[PDB]
Amino acid sequence: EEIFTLQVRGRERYEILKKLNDSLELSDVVPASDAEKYRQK
Amino acid sequence: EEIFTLQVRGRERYEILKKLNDSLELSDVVPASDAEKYR
Amino acid sequence: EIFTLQVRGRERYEILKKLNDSLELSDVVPASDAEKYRQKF
Amino acid sequence: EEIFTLQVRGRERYEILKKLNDSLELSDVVPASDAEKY
Ligand SMILES: [Zn+2]
Repeated sequence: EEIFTLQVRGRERYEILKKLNDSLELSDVVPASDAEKYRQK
Repeated sequence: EEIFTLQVRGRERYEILKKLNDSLELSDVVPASDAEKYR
Repeated sequence: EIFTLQVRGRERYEILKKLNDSLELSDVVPASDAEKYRQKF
Repeated sequence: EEIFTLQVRGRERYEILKKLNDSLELSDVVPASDAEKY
């Protein structure tokens, strides 16, 4: 999945919230083994 | 000021980011002097 | 109840501290006060 | 490289910030090369 639109005022909050949102989405698709491997280097 | 929108997957995630948004806004409009006192 | 969050690196620390400081502020500003401050927008 | 600590009030807030931390650490190490791959 259900998809919501978050309204954000200004570039500063937008950039912070996009960064968080994009990070959370990345963690939903990178496999646990791949994630650990990236974290080692 | 410009309004941006973000597509958020999942209700729980939406509620966390909206809460951060609202708290970030508040922190941007409370002067530091007022904030230290409230703290 | 108070928890300690361990953070690696100054850039992640500054982002997380900003979020945490902001949440704490939203806790101690009364609702009517908060409303009057939001007018600026 | 520096290690930092943050005092968080309340377990649900701790859970939120911990997840953001863990996510952000992954985002910092996944290269651009592999971006379309996920
Ligand atoms: Zn600001």
